[PDB]
Amino acid sequence: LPNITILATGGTIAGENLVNAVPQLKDIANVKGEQVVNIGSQDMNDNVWLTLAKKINTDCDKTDGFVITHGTDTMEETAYFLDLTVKCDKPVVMVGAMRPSTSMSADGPFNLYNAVVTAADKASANRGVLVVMNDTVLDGRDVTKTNTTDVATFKSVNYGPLGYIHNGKIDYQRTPARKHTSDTPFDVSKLNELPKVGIVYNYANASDLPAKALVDAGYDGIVSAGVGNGNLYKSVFDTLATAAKNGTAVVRSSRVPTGATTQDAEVDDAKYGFVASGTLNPQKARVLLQLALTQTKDPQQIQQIFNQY
Amino acid sequence: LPNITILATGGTIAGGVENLVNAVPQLKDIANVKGEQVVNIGSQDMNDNVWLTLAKKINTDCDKTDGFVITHGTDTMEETAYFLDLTVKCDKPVVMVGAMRPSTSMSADGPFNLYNAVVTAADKASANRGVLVVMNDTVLDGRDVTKTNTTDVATFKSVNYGPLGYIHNGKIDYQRTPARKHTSDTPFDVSKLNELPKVGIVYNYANASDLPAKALVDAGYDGIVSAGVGNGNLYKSVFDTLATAAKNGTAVVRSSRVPTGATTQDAEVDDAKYGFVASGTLNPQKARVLLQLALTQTKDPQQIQQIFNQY
Amino acid sequence: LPNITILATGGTIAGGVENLVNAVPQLKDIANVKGEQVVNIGSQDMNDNVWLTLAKKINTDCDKTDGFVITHGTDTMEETAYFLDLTVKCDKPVVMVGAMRPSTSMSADGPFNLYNAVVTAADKASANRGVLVVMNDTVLDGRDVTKTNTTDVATFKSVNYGPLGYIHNGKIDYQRTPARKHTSDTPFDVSKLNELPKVGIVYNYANASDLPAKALVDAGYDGIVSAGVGNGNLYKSVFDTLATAAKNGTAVVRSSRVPTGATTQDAEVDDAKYGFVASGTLNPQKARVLLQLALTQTKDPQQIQQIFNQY
Amino acid sequence: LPNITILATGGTIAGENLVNAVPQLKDIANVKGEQVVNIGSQDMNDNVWLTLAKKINTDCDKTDGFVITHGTDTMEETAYFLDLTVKCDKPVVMVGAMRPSTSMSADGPFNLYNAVVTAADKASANRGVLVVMNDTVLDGRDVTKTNTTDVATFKSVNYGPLGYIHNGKIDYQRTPARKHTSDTPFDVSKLNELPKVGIVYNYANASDLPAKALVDAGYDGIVSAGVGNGNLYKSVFDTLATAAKNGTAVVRSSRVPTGATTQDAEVDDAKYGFVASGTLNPQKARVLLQLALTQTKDPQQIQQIFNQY
Repeated sequence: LPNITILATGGTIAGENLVNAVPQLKDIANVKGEQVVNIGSQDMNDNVWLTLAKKINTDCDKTDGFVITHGTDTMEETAYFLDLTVKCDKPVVMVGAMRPSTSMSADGPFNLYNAVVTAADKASANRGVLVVMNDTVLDGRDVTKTNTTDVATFKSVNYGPLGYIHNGKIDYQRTPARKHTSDTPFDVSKLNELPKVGIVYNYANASDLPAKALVDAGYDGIVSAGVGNGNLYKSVFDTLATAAKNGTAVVRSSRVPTGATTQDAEVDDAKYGFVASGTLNPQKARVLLQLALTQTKDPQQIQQIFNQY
Repeated sequence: LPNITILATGGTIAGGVENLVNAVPQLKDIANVKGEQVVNIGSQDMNDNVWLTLAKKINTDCDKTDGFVITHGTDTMEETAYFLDLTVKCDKPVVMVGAMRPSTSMSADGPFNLYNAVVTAADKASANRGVLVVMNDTVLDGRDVTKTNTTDVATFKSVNYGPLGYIHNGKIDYQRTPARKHTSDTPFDVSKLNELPKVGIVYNYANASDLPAKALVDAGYDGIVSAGVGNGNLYKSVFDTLATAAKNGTAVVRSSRVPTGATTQDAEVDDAKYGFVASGTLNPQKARVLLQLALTQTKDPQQIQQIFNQY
Repeated sequence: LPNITILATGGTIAGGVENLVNAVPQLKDIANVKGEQVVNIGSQDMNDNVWLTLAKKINTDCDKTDGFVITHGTDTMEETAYFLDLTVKCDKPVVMVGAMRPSTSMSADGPFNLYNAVVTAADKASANRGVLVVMNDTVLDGRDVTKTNTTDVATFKSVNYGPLGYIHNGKIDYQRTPARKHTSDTPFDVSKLNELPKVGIVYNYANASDLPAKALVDAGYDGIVSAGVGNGNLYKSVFDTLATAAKNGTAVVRSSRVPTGATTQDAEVDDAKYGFVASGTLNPQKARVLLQLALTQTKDPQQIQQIFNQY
Repeated sequence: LPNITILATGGTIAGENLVNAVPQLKDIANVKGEQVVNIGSQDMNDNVWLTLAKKINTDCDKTDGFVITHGTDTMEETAYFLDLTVKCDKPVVMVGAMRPSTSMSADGPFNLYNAVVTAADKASANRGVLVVMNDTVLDGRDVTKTNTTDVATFKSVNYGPLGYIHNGKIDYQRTPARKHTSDTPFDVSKLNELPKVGIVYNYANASDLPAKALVDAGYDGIVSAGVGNGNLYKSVFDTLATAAKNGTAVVRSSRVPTGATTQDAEVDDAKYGFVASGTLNPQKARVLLQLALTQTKDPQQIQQIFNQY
């Protein structure tokens, strides 16, 4: 049976003695566990992302597959960052739990089994970094937390899941078209920090003060959580238009939960030097802007990255 | 037929210039329609002054007509409808309507949208249901309704509690009504008010900077709404700034960036400890609306929290 | 604490044998729970006799307890809840609950589901809302609720009008109530009844055979529900058989195979011409329920149509 | 500009003078139209399906792409049948309209443009037969009518869309994994009828009489619209179990709108000689059972077809 390595970033999701908390694991894989860090995923950050990507890239030859236990609140961010930076061609399957392991009908035990199932399936390779939640296999790019409490909260709300899991078997009927893992230029192996990218929210009577404080602090890039198709309130627009011209990378995304922020529709991106996020929501667009800045600062080149990854 | 007043806030959503009665001629089958332009703005530039203008105007002219319809851009229609859901005291229907396609485009949605919005505003059964949004054959309550997709004509959905009724052939089969107190049944009164408490929104995400939150406390904002992660949780740096702010006067409301579901009281964050308010199903721009109006009522977090549980 | 009665119709949905009080021990924090097995069947074998048993039992024992909870298989829980939504005359809460995972499996959902179903049945605020289904932290009205996915623990959704409230930490934030008349407010009375009118369902699709519909008219069925296509439209052969049937006594209800949305009156099919009834948002198995009970009230299509517009 | 051939099966959806009903078509393609038949799609049937597949296969060399105007009520059935029987490698794009062409804010004009856009995109080839509705590109297998009146009713409810259409451009991020068009054995070129397959509905107190009438009439195959994961009411089960043994092909699908009817879960398919429909809903499962019967009658061989197509 396959060797699967579970990497923990926080508290347990089942019951390392995960094999005894969920004993059916041993029937389908030889499982070992390492505790890379122990934090709540709302405090997730750049430092954790780099050592995770380094650890998976380094240990790729020792194992057949990676399962990562992670909190749910930012799992969709870490999955996309790894989706872009992992160079290992074995499956990397992220999993968490919407109910705590010691509460009634806890979801983590079965989620973990299914995560392991997915990570040991030979059909799972070459589909990029995955998230396995509620009997479903979702790609790291599009998967997002959809509901604040529901066990079924994780959905790929724009293009759908890759496969459903029934009785330890996976019917895979899709694979992500955007370039992932190996197909990307991004290499973080020797980086110790990551370009500073903040996110500002748009609303009625919106303040430019948040955007201005990131401009003042010399942030390399800003992501706008626009309204509608990536639209900005006039104050925020002016502040970010100014900032664009003097070298800040500005990416128009949207607060709207589904749908692309499209190029040349509402906003002359070419005129102002902006970048349209596509279907990347603000926190997802941040992850790609961070990595884009490490290869080029040119707004047209970043846009092409946003259309390719 | 009933008398219905159209209040435009921007460009026209139906073509073929405030006089939409020629653009959708079958409006005269259902109502006697008159129109005024109150402002003319892209909704992405919506603001407190427009909000106060709409509410005072509806409250004053209530006796003059049987119902209103407000044409509004879609980017922020969800914030305006909830603002009005809480300030309008006219018992008559107030239906907001927009268009996800330009009025000059193929299969422009505005003409049928406005038609259905007049149906709704003239329907006898549309009363006491609060301020409404009518889009794509659907009647939506002003609280729960939100813009779900960046481009889709079906974007507007009441994602937590569902719609109030569907509209087929100019008739509505209502089957729900918002149980939260609205319009008349609130204490919020803007009739003598000229400005609104300053309330900003801050986003949470991995490696989130405290700078945006600091700047709004440094500017002396009266409230801050957090677009938290998960069940309204907060990144470390942002937690520290907002916990400070909460004790030194600022009213902090914990909402969530997640598009559906409640931010509940003391799920994990101890709200009573830090003096926080949980928003419930109110997303960050919805929560800003109610906090703004609550701040005109009180400054104490425990009674702002009662307001978020009632309205 | 309130007294709550569990009525089981099949296997146990929570383990660790009618006595579920040991399987979910925290039930004693919220209610005093007693249980009876009334039948023991896989829900795929649900039938009129079980339905009449449940309704008479609830109606007779109403005085004996403060609320019921019914454990039921998920395959047909949506038909039983709507049947009871129309026949139960007990004013007290009736909450149905099931499990999409076997009780012996990893992350079995039954134990927390039953817990939440007792919360709901004991909640004072759960009254007069009609017969309920509680699944996956959600309270759903008995009319609109349907099984949406073959396997998902979140399968049960009120797909046309949304849920009534969400359940967090044993409290419910109700925000809607079904406006359609239910329970006490109906005329349907099964207290003296021993059987139900025979009502079958027939499917529509391209190149559909008339044979299934013919066989139920040949068997003398009292009603036939059509799972039409689109807005309750009918394949040619099936149209002809059912139009014949409608005039020669048989009551035909046009519903739709499409999982959401109303089959409306005279969208395209001239219902008054052929003597048809349109089902509204009632899917084919929901429509069978109401037609069955309407046939015990009357046989005339125009007044069956009023019933489909009221209940 | 590409040559696109519009094939009409019923009434117009815009306004052959479709070029003058929607004049923006001429800017993006050279369009001609033929009226293959004129019926309401609720009366759609086997005869129409065969001549359509024959016509598309025959005329494949004359044009660059096919657009088919079709009623909405059965569009999801015809799209999957063609998805399995078209041998032409140019795009075949089905489109209809949820609002009539002469009513306010009619959807057919813009749907038709987008259908033409999709049919002329070189990126659309090799994705099987498509359905284009409400700015979305959906694969013929999974696409289904979701709502009785909504313009947005057509959704791929299990695996998601292939791409979204904005301003005449398509971001394709998925392609169907199941075998389609050329990759299938099915060839209808010389067939003049198709094996008889009926569908029976399951519910509480369900009658076996419908199933029995199709058994009596010697139907080659039955599709069960089960309850839950493909479950049958005891009468229907017995009738179909008997029928299975004496040569009828029985396929367990489900009335439930999303989710697979999976093998060996609720029902011993091997014991009774049944076939599990997977994610094919009853009307979709009928289309594959019809075509499966033309290559083999063996329940195990049909099951493998249901796992491959």
